[PDB]
Formats: sequence, structure tokens, C-alpha cells
Amino acid sequence: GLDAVRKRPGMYIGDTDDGTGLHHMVFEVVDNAIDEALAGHCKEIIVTIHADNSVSVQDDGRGIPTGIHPEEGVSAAEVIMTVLHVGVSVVNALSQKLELVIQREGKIHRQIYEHGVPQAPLAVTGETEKTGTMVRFWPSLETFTNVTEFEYEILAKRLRELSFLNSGVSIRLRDKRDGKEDHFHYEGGIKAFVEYLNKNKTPIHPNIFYFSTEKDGIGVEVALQWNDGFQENIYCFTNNIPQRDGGTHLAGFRAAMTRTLNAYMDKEGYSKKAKVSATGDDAREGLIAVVSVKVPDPKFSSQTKDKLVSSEVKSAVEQQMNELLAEYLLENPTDAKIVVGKIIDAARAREAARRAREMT
Ligand SMILES: O=C(O)C(=O)Nc1ccc2nc(NC(=O)c3cc(Br)c(Br)[nH]3)sc2c1
Repeated sequence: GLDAVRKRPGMYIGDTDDGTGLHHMVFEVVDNAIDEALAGHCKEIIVTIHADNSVSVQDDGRGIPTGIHPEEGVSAAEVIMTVLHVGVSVVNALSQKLELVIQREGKIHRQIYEHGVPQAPLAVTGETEKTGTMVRFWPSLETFTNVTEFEYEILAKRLRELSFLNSGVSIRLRDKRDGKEDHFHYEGGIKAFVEYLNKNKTPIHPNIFYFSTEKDGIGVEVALQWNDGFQENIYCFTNNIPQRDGGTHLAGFRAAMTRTLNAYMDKEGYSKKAKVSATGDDAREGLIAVVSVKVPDPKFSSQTKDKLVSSEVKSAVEQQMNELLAEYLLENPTDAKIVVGKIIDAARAREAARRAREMT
């Protein structure tokens, strides 16, 4: 139970050679800081890549409970830091050292670990006016072999997308090796995610379509905006975990996208005037989108979580999109007319190209 993680580290944290698992150590500690930010205590998180190949995550939350656990005997923090529910105990187990520092009441509680085992019990080092949780870990080279050094751009890209995915939360990334610094505090949320993806692009319409709904236990937050280009870029998420290969949520998004735009174009009479039938591929051209769904007990294809297979999430995303995208199209006719105008041109060009193949 306790030593099972050190034996098979790739099972609990992911690939230990290519750098996925090593950087996932930081993200698991960050996710716990973010979970406290979702509680409404932690307003700032400070990820720090230190000079000696170690990452720390200082937050300004209430702190990990120092309250003494009666069954175990040790503190409640030690239970969270060792006993499995991924969990921070996985990060603690696969680390040559882990410095835990908790600022709770007005007492700086400190604890050092080595390979998951604590060097001593949790003890009050000094006093403090502030409150928060700091965890600094040194990843074990026995576990992590090839990619051993932390990588700024990997932590940068994920902490930035975590800031979008967690509406109003501050993430600071500091690199003491070269003084490189970032501050991600995107208050716009997944709407601002779409802006960031479109900041170098040229949006053809101003109003970004957005919603955030909760039907049959499944949270569905979607934000999208077309651009002048012809590239589809839909970024899919399930409990803030990305999906590279897409999934059911992506399927329901695309399902509703096509139905809604076809239903609009046929009703308003755009397909009739154009003499052309539009497909999903045309509606997909130039699309940037984010689909952040919140599922309580989701199913994935594999432990990598690159594809979501929860069939309930498709129907959840599809019907919610279908109502609100249709509501968007009527309420924003200038955006609708610009978007539909691009889709008709894409449908005209495709059908003319297909007609060109057949006709000689
Ligand atoms: O309503 C309360 O009175 C309350 O505040 N309860 C509570 C319970 C448990 C608990 N655990 C936390 N851990 C963290 O925030 C964290 C872990 C890492 Br690793 C890092 Br970095 N930050 S906050 C927290 C709060």
C-alpha cells in the first residue's frame, strides 16, 4: 500500500522517463493548492523552480489541518501527506526529500520527509501572522531517470491553462535558475482562454460565445470563437485534465455545433439562397474552442486520460450546446451572419471542388 508507489511509479504519476511524470509531480501539488482556491481561501499560488532541481508550491490558504489524528496518532497533515485516497502522498513517496511547511493559526508548522517517510513528526518551528501551505519537493532520481531537470515551458503552459480553467485564481511561476518569471491571473476564465488562443489570430466576430451550465450532475462550460483562418482548434477538458485525442464531450460539442448551425442556416434561409448543404467540416474551419466539462466519476480510454469515454457527457454537452448556441445565434445576429457567411463560402468551395472532381 505505502511502498507500492515506489515500485510502480508510472502507474500512479505517469511516464517517469519522458518528463510527463516529473512535471505531474508539480501539477498534483498545484491541484491541491487549486482545490483550496476552489474552497475560496487560496487567492494566490506561487510555483517556484529552485536552483537545486526542486519545485515548491507556496499558497496563501487556511493551511493543511495540524489537528492531531486520533486513530493514526500522528497529525492530520502527515495522514494527507502519506495515506493514499492522485494525492500528494504519491508526490511525497517519489521524492528523495520533501519539505512541508504549514502556516495555520499563528504557528509555522514544519516537517521534512525522505522517500515518503518523515524524518521527524510535525512540530512548530516558529510563529507567524500569515496563513498558507508550502510544499517543496526534490524528485527522486531512483524513480525519474532520463528527464530529471524541471522545464519552465511545460510548467508555464499548464499553470497558465489551469488559471483559465479556474476562473479567478493567481498563479505565479518563478525560475531562480535564470530569473524567468510569469504571472497568470486570467479573470475571464475559459472565455479569456479563447481570447489568448485568438490574440495572434484575427477573429471575424467580436462576441465570444460562452456558457456555464449544470444538467443531470454534469457541469458543462464551453467557450468558442471563429477566426479568419481555416484551422480547427478545440481544446477539451474533464475536471481540468486535458484530452489530446478528444472524446465524448468533443463528440457532443461537434454534434450540437452542426445541428444548431444547420438549423439556423435552413430556418433563416441561408442554405436555400446559397444552393449548398453545409457539413460539420465547414463549421469546424477557423474554429477555436474550449470545452471544460465537470464530471463527478468520469471514465477515460486509458490512465493517460487523453480520451473521455463517459457516454453521458456527450448527451449532456450536446443538448446544452443546442439550446445555448441557438440562443447565442439569435441574440448575436451580426456574429451569426459573419460566421454563417464564412461557413457558406467553405460549403460552396468544398461542393464546387467535389463537383470539379466529378465534372471531368
Ligand atoms: O474549512 C476549513 O476550515 C479548512 O480550511 N479545511 C481544510 C482542510 C484540509 C486542507 N488541506 C489543504 N491543503 C492545501 O491547501 C494544500 C496542499 C498542498 Br500539497 C498545497 Br501547496 N496546499 S487546505 C485545507 C483546508
